Amino acid sequence: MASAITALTPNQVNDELNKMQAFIRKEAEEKAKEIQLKADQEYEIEKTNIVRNETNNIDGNFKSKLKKA
Repeated sequence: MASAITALTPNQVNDELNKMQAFIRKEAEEKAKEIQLKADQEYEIEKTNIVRNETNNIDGNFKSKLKKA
């Protein structure tokens, strides 16, 4: 694998990438989950809120108009 030299691949780079990658992995995953759960939660709650308010509004208007009529 053109790695016969074994001189351009010390241990410093190995460990460095190990921790570095690990840190970026957890940070990236955690951040993605936070933004994913936050956006999804806000999207579901917001959507339901609008749908609920709209349904109640139209239902109340038609119900009130019909009853009053």
